[PDB]
Amino acid sequence: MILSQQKYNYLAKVSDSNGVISALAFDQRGALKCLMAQYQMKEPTVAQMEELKVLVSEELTPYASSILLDPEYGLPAAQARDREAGLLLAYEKTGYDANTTSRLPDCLVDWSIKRLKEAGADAVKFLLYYDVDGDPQVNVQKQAYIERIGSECQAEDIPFFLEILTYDETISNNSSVEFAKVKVHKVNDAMKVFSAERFGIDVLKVEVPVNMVYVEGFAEGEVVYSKEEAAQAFREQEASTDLPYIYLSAGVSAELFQETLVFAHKAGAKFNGVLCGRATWAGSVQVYMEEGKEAARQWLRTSGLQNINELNKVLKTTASPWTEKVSVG
Amino acid sequence: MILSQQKYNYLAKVSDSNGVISALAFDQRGALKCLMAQYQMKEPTVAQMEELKVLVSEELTPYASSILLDPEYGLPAAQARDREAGLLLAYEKTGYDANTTSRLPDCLVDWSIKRLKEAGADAVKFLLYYDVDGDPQVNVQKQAYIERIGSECQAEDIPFFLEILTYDETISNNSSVEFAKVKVHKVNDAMKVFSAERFGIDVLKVEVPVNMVYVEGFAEGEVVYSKEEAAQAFREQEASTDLPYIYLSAGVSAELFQETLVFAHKAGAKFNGVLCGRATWAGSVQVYMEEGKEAARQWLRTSGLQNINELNKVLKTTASPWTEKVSVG
Ligand SMILES: [K+]
Ligand SMILES: [K+]
Ligand SMILES: [K+]
Ligand SMILES: [K+]
Repeated sequence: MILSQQKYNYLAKVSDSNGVISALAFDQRGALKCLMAQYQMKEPTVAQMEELKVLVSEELTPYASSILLDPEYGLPAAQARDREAGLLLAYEKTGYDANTTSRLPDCLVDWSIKRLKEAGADAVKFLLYYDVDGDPQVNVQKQAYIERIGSECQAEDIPFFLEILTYDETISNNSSVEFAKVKVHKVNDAMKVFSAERFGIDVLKVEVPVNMVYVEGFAEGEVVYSKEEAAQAFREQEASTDLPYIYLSAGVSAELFQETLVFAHKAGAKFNGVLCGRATWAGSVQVYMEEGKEAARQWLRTSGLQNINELNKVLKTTASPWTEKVSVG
Repeated sequence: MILSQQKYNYLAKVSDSNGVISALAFDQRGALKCLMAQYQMKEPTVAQMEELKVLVSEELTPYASSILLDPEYGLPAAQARDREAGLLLAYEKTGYDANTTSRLPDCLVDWSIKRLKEAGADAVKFLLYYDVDGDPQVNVQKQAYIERIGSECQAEDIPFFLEILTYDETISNNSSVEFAKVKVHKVNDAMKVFSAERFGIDVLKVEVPVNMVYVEGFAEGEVVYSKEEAAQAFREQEASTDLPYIYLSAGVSAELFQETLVFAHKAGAKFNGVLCGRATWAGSVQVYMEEGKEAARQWLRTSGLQNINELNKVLKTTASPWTEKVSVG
């Protein structure tokens, strides 16, 4: 696995001194709007959305290797980040049509990789929804789309992070037991597909392959995987790609995310860090809305800081440096 | 308690043949937008919001005495209602500033009572947030505002429904045990305040005075009220006003709402019906978004119909006619 010198340097900028991606995610758009609105039964303003991102960026990027932000609301937050923190910018439009099964990808209309680099990104993230068992023609379209982005990133010589969120065309709720029973296949086989050279991907941002709340020991109810089956799922994930890959939190609790990382490492996964969002900053939303900006700053300086510092200490003992998977050429 | 002939006739139009208000609530605006958005991680369109209201109105108003709708998205739904169903229209802007404690009221800027009557309302609903223990000057402002609306409704000779949602300036979460411990006081004393002639109110739309999930027998955890204390709370509510009053569902389950009505009646409350929303139609949102319009129609014709028919059968044995509290003069 061979990176250009420039892509290597950009990847170093979004990583810590140990060659692990210990990154903070806050590119949420519509999702954040709804999280805020619940506290007042009316929509937040643009100013409120931009300001909360600034606060999270200011207060927590001294403790992260980089931050992921959206162009729509996150550009002030990007400017406010710690000098040693790198920047990722999201390139996809959010979401999908709930009434079709295809969940096709679409880039933000005002952007190109070139423009995202010009705006200060060290790396570009694109989220793709993918069902490996879905309509083959849909998946041809998806593969073609990713090839285009991979080619843009090759030309602009900037790292391409592909985020894969799995789904099943036939299952509505990804939190269900029914989905838990197919998730390992969905996650690991999608990674296999997108490991092909033709997609130009530098880092995969992926789900852990199991739903941990259904793993023996973690399960309060039905158990879908034994501890050993879950461990096998992590080994199979590691075997599904030679690219660097990192985990998203999926908004699980800080404690569960920490436990998942420990479990992953014990099983044999050599994951290369995380792009961790809600698990770190979730509690700031209510404080910001109800108590205001300085109160939210104080939450970030206490509870947020505790969350991210605990994450960093887990990462030191669980994550593997990406420099061991990749070299310059 | 004395109503004008015209107000009496309008109230009859929004009631069933037994003189009970068996009304369907669907004036939700921002709240509905977020309920829909969760199914696709992007906002619904205006067309989608208007269409779901039409479907709910078309399919369920044959089984309700009236429907409550908002002017913003609900006017097509109002036109689509069953010929025997009356119409209520909401007059307030939704929500409040989460960062202040005053939650002051504000009418929709394009509307007046006259215009709402012209648009086809048989009655007008206004939602006020009220903390009886809050800042006395805030509560003067609130009382003055309600007096204005009461006066408009007197002039236009149309029934005024005041919805009171209680809160505590010092408690953020109304679902908490801490709020459950003050709710009876908040609800019943607010009703006492707004029973004064000067407010011109014809019907109060109010919360049940307890949080039932903390009542002995219903409680899965901590118990805040014994069954007898809860029964006393309902008697105290009935004693807090001579106006007709009806219960909102607050989005509890259909089963819990049914049980609450039975409990209320057994305790001695002579509540005069309900304006019931989410408890009836909640499940239609996911079906509409994921499976489409005709699928949502089929949900309404099956599960929705079962919900509302079960509500009507409970109402027949639990609700008291308002005609026993009020006569023409
Ligand atoms: K860095
Ligand atoms: K490998
Ligand atoms: K009627
Ligand atoms: K009374």
